[PDB]
Amino acid sequence: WEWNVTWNTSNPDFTKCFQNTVLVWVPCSYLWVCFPFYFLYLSHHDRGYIQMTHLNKAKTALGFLLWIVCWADLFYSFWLAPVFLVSPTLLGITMLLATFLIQIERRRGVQSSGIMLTFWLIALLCALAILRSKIMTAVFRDVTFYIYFSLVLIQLVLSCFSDRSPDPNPCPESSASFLSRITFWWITGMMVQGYRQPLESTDLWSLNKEDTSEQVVPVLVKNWKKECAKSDPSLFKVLYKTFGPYFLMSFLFKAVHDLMMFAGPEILKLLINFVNDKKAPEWQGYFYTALLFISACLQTLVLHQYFHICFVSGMRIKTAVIGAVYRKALVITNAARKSSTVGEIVNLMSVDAQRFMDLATYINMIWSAPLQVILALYLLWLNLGPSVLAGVAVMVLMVPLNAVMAMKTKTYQVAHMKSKDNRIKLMNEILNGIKVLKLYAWELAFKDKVLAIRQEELKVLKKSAYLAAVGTFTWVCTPFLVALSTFAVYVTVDENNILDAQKAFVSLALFNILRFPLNILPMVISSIVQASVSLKRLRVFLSHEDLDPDSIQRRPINSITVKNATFTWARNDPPTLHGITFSVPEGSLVAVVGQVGCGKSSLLSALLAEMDKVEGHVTVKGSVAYVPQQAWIQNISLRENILFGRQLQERYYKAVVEACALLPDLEILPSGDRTEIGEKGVNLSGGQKQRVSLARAVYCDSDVYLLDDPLSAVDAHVGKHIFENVIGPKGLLKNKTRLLVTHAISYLPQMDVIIVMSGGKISEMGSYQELLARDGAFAEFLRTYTGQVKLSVYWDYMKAIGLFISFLSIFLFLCNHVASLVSNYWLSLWTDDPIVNGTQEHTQVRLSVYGALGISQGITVFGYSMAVSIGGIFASRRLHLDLLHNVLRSPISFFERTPSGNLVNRFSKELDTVDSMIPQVIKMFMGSLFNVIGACIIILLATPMAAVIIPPLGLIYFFVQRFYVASSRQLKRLESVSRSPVYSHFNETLLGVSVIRAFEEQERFIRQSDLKVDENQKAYYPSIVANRWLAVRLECVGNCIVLFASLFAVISRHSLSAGLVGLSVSYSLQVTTYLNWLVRMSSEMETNIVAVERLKEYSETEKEAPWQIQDMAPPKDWPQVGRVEFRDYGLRYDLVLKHINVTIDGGEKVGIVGRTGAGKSSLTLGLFRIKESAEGEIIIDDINIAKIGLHDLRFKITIIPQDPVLFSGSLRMNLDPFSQYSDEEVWTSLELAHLKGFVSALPDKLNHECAEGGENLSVGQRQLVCLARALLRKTKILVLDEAETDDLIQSTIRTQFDDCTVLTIAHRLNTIMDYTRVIVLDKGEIQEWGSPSDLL
Ligand SMILES: N[C@@H](CCC(=O)N[C@@H](CSSC[C@H](NC(=O)CC[C@H](N)C(=O)O)C(=O)NCC(=O)O)C(=O)NCC(=O)O)C(=O)O
Repeated sequence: WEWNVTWNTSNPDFTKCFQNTVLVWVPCSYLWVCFPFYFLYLSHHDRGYIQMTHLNKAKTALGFLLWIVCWADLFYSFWLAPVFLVSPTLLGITMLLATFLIQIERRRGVQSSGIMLTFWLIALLCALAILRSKIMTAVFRDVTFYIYFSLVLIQLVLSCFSDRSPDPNPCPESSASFLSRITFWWITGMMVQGYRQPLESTDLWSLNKEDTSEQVVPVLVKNWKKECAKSDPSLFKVLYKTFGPYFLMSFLFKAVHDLMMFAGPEILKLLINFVNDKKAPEWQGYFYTALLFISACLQTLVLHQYFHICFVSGMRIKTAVIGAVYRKALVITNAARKSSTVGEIVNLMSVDAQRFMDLATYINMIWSAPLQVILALYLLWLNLGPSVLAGVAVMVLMVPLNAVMAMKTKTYQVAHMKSKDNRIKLMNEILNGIKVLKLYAWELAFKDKVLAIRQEELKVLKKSAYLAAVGTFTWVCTPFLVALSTFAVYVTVDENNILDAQKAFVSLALFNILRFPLNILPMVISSIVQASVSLKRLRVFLSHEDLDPDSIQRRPINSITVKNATFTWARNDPPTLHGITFSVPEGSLVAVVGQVGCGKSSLLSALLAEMDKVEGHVTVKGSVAYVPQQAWIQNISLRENILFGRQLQERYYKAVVEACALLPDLEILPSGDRTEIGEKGVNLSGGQKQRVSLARAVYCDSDVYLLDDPLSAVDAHVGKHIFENVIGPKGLLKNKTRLLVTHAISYLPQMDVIIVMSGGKISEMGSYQELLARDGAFAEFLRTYTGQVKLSVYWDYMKAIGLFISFLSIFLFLCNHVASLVSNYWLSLWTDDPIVNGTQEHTQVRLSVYGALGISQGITVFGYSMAVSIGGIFASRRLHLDLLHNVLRSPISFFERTPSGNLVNRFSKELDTVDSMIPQVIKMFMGSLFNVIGACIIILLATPMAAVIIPPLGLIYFFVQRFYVASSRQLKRLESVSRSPVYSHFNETLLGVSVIRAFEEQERFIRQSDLKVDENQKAYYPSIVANRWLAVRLECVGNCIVLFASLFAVISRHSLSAGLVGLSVSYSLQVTTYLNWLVRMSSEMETNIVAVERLKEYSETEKEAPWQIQDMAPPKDWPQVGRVEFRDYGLRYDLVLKHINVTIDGGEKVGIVGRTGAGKSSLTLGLFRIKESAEGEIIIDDINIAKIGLHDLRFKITIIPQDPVLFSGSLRMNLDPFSQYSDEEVWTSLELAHLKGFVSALPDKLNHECAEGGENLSVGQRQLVCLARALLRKTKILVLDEAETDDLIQSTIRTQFDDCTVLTIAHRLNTIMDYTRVIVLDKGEIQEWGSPSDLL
């Protein structure tokens, strides 16, 4: 090895000894170090054995022949040089290891191999080098090498093909070749499929076998139970032993990528030397630029497996954490669950498990970032002098800044959240009582409150804009900041230190590399600290006490046996059932009897192993069907609620439904039994749910029934019918053991056994007649009583943000990326000045200009981040104002036609992506667009010839960008829609834990939850593979431009001054990272800009008549006497109201009677103009209603609706939201409403904080509060809508409102009889018009 023939000549030939030693030791050596390690994977991972195919044999036979040929050399050598013995034998032995390896790989089922491909590639390259040398030298030993090379080439070609393999849509990962598994080509079929036709959930491939929940949840369960047995228990230790072997391969892929990333600056330093050093062989530059393409492209292929491993491991964590929490939630004791809120347990997957997946992306960087920093600091310390310390200074000041900034954000980040949270419940209230809200004209009153809370959160967002501005400045200007400090302290520390390209552009490339680790380490630290509390919560939940599975003896088919059993609701709390004993025989009806808080429901809970048994013996025999007091309704259809995951039997189902008297309920419900009952679907009355729960229990066909007050909410006739056909000895369950908790005597004599208790103690149980004869405790008890988003949407967002702010940001950021190219061009000029006297003559002026330009870069980066977030706040406030005004200035018809969920989602999620997502995405997309365009301008300007690569790369970028957008706009949309159902189902199962554990349907629910999370993963996994595909394809576009920006800089080195080449290559090096973010953010932006369109949709719908006309406004005393006249009124809805010509005189009490389907209520809607008059001229006194603005009439007429809607806040804000009426008037009205005694009782006086809908207040109180509102209004026209306190409200409406004209729509004739001039509506027509005396 000497430089004359290898380096310094025009024919770069390797020496003969080098050829025969190192070029042969490289490949053989590769297989020898990998072979042992490869058994680990081959053994731990197995997939069967591949059959005998021609390909596998072809490879094995060539491996045999190759070994022979290599040993044939040893034979000829045996037939002087020491290398002519060891090298052929070593090659033969490693070849024998190669053929054995394909053999064992066949045995272990590996269709495509990575080691058996890279090894042949390395051998091929080594053979190619020797081949070229041997063909340039020119029989004896050469022909053996030609045979070796041809066989190696054919072996390499064979190794590319994938062997035969050992539901449809199987994940192509299982059937993909290794060469296509690094380029992620197996998803390309989806990509094109994403552009031609939209993707549904039916086309996503089935989750691969390992990631499925049944494979990753049981392993975590086993590892956690093992740790608990070890007993103190830590989840981090269990998470390690579970997800550590897979995450361990991330270290190898990360470490190689880190080392290969810093090869860029080193090869750049060599290339700057080659350009600067003349008379050097040309081929040297071609070799140097070839190493810039192989190293930075292999870096892409090795980095986009670290990311894949980290993402797959995080997704596995999210799948296993969700399943483990779900499986633990079904065995947790009640006392333990009291310590955790229901919604907080759902947070264990909604945010807690998501935090682990988010962490897993960058968790492996807490060591890579310090390693990148240390290695870079070592490299640049050699590049320049000890000035690194100065740059280190800028680094040791920048990192703490980020740190505190991150912390600060987090705190008020949470603040923002809670503010939004508050608003959202308020928003719900407006969507709840919208009808009563528009009846009294409270729209303006509540719009002000929503605007106030909006301003409250907008101040926090405004501050966080400042914190994001410094975060972006530290992301962009930190590499420059370090560069400026280092260059300044280097060039001015003395006079013998100069700045040439090899000392400037290499350091610049290192600083560009160093930017990411410094600016992402604080985020990683914040994420780890945030996950430190998520881990604590997860461990706390998973370490709760488990339910005793043997406490109740569940013997399969004296039916229920309890002796000396005392139960508790908690370990330390006193017993609730003391010393209970009773024996319920098979097929007997037993009624639990007691007062409130006696311990009746506790008995049924204890028979289900819900109570904590401190002592005793319980031997419930056979299956148990539980009808809980609080009915648990699944959001599935009513049919599946009754079925409860059981085979449908038409005769049995149709015998159960009417026996519960569910036929009228089926009739009223829209779809019948297929209607979607539950909280999300149609709401059901308490009695209806009681029947449904009972119907489900009856269908379940258990032998033991525990009916914890099934007839509480059903009426007396319905209850008696139910008992007759279901629980009665002559019902459907004649031969079923029934144990019922009741407080109604009506069915007691029919009960076989009555268990009467007092204070959780058995008290003289027995049969009804015997207990009555005994005259004891029972006698006492009885005596007790889709396409591409339009640019018009972008223009709409620009109009909302403001043209001034929109154009100022673009101009000021173009200024940022113009002062950046010129500053780097100033460095190009600086590194090309004469070096006369060993001192840069113009060091002062050039350093000052560079620093001033960079400071100009420090005012424009902070200027475009302060003009995109401020604009974001300004646009969000305008969008919220417009949406609120549109919604509040619209009639009630679309409120029925448009579901409330849509509007609440628009007010919740849509406003979140406009203020907290769009400003960040637009700062990065626009930040990366000119980063690319500006980088391509320097490359093109330095070497014009680099323009014929622009056409071929433009097509690749266009076709990759279009496919990725068209396919990933839908995949994360399919993932978002499938994420909420998992949390919803977990909430549902948490609500009904006791029912699930009683019916013993735990396995079905556990499998449903894992199927739903599997459906979520089915959309999440293609989403993370799409990013890898996009990056890999566009990295090699930014990688081949590195080759071409340096190739044209090598062929034209003569017409270059070693001042542009380093600049061009340095800028091309950062093209790769900024190009995959231009496209990722071009896809997020499209799915984020659709929020503006969905937030502006209601700006184009029919609105109500103007609230204030102000041209034909009525006088202050508009209802002078209150003379109402319906002149040929007709209300469209075909006409519910028709031919209505009636006259209600001023101060004359008038009521409206009619059956269901008449226009009684619709008549009130006529008075308040809720629905526009199809044909009618209602006039109050001498003024037409249709001409008057809505608010005016709605203020001058009052209504007391069916169910009074009390809004959250104080009672005074309920009575007078505008606070227009004085405190004395409020007090007088409240006293006149029979409420003075109660309203004076609250500690908060008039400021009593009533919850959503006035849950704390009683129904009677809420009704009297609505009456107080009407009384405080002091208007001459009042309408009443009648459905205990009836005597009070009727007397109050008859007390002082005799002066005012009162219309009354009552479903009860008793009250209407008092009112004169009763109007009767048959089908909208006036059937009778006269006083009740003329009625009879
Ligand atoms: N040197 C790194 C290179 C990392 C790399 O090349 N890939 C980056 C791309 S820049 S990822 C960096 C990015 N930061 C920003 O771009 C924000 C900058 C500033 N806040 C502003 O507003 O301007 C960020 O926060 N990202 C987090 C996210 O994805 O949400 C990555 O993390 N890829 C993630 C992926 O592909 O999924 C390494 O060691 O590998």
